[PDB]
Amino acid sequence: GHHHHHHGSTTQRNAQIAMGRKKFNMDPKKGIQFLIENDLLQSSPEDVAQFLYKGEGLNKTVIGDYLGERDDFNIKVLQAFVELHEFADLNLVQALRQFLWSFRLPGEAQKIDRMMEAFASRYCLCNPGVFQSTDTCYVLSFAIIMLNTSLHNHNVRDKPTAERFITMNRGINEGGDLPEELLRNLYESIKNEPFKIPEDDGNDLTHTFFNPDREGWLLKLGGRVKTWKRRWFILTDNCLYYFEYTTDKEPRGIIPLENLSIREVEDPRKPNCFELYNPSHKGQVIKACKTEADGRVVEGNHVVYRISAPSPEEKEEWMKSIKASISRDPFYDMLATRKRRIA
Ligand SMILES: O=P(O)(O)O[C@H]1[C@H](O)[C@@H](OP(=O)(O)O)[C@H](OP(=O)(O)O)[C@@H](OP(=O)(O)O)[C@H]1O
Repeated sequence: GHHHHHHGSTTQRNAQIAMGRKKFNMDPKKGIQFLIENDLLQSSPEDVAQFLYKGEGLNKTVIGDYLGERDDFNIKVLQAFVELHEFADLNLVQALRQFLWSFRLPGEAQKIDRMMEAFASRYCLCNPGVFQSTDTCYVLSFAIIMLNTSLHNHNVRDKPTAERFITMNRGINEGGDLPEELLRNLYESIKNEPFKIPEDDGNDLTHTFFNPDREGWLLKLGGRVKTWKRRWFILTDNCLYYFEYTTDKEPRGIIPLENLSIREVEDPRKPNCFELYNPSHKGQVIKACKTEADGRVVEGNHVVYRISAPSPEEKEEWMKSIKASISRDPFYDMLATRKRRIA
């Protein structure tokens, strides 16, 4: 008695949908074009953004690859993608949890930057008055990411306290400090739960964002006067600073490492020695500045900086660290740039 529906075949449409997803995961530009051609997706940046945001059956590494691109279309897709996230009334960690669930960060410095700038601009728009600049939010986002790595990667030996995290971020708010309890909250949130990463292979940026900066006592030979001194060394932003005491704010000297190289050397008296030197200008005095006993600051007089480590192991570690510093990391450098701009 009862009539029934005419249900249409869904075989071809389902096959097309699956085909499109398969193609996307191999090549996102090709997958998207296919879906548009087969009337399964509209061609506007906002429509493509919705498609990636839902991301059904889509590889989240591939989503990140596509969103990071320089192309005019991709830039608009990214902006629309970030507009689909709701950051209002979330703290920075909570907002990053949400954002970093939607895609996996690409490996290229310029791609990471475009995506994190888009994130940071959106966070600040949805949460006015929390941060003094987009730069502050961007830099704090990476301090939170670095913290995630420090607390949760077993390869990082010395785990930061809440107080270390608070003081590390002094001055970040366009020269001023963020609220102590805000920073503490961000710290405790990360400590209590690492960033949950989709399709996690254990090699994600959020788990492997290490701090390359170093410190330690070493023995150094003088310039004109060849005397050996125990000095406290700090390596940061491709410069080597040295101090009489760990408590000094004023350095004894500053050696920019740009244009330098490092080599292991034998010394008749001191073990575990290496030397900084200019490979392009043999015999030339290395540009540096240092303080004299009377408080004057003068240029260094060194052709080489010969330095002795207490063990072969520390010699090797310092050499590796200094070499890495000189070779430079493009992303670290861009972060350094924003930090200077904040100041
Ligand atoms: O203190 P005395 O025994 O007189 O010798 C000093 C120290 O070795 C200095 O090291 P530090 O600055 O660590 O105290 C060194 O400066 P550098 O730091 O440039 O190596 C001076 O080099 P000249 O100024 O080049 O002589 C040298 O005169």
